[PDB]
Amino acid sequence: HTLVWGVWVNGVDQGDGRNIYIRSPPNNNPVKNLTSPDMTCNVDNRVVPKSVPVNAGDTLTFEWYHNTRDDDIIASSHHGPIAVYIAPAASNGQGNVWVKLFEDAYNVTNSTWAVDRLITAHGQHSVVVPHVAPGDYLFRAEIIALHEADSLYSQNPIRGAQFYISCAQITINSSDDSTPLPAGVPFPGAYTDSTPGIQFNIYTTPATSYVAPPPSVWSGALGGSIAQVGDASLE
Ligand SMILES: [Cu+2]
Repeated sequence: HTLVWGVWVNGVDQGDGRNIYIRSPPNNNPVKNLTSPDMTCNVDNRVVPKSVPVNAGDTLTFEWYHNTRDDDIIASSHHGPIAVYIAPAASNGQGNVWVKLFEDAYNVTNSTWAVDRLITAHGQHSVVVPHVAPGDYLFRAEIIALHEADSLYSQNPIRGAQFYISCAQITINSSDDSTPLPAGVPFPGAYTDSTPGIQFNIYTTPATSYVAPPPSVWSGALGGSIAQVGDASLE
C-alpha cells in the first residue's frame, strides 16, 4: 500500500504533486485485476492541472510514501520489482503506447528486491529522461508486490500480484529527438495469467529464478537508479 507524493528534477523537489501533476487515486489500495481499465493509470485516470517541465537527460526521481511523506514507504512484506514506462499524453494511456524505460527486480549481487532498496532510498527511484520528441508525456511508475502472487487473482481474488501504479504528467521541453519513441504495449493487456513474473511464489521459489514481466527495456532508455537523491527532512 503506497502512493507517489511528487517528483524531483535534477535533485530539486517539484513539491506535493498529489492531484496536481500526479493522476492520484483516492487511496493506496492495489490494482489486482489484469484486464481492469484501472491497470492503465490506477482507478482515477483523468487530466490533472499541471505538467512538470523537464529536458532530455534530466534525472527524474519519483518519491513514494505509505500514509505520510518519508515514512516507512511500503510494508517490508511487499517484496517485488519496480518498472517505469512512458507514453505520449494525447493517448491518455490507451492503445499500444507504453514503452519501458526502467526495470529492477531481484539483485543477486546485493540479495535484495527493488522494493527493499526503495525503502532504504526513502521512497526514491529515478530515470534519465529519454531523447524523445518534445511534448507532453505520461510517466507510469509501477511497483509489483509479490507476497500473495503464488495465486492468480483470477483464481482467488483475495490474493494475486499487487500493482501500485502512478502516472505523472511530464512535459519534455529541450530534446534533440535522437531516439524517437516507438509504439509500445497496452495496459491493460500486456500482463496476462501466463505472463512470466505475474504468478510467483516467494515462499517456495528462489528469487534468483524470478523473471520480471516483459516487455524488455527499450534500447532508447538511458538508465536509472534506486537511491535517495533528495532529503525531504531538510525542507
Ligand atoms: Cu500493501
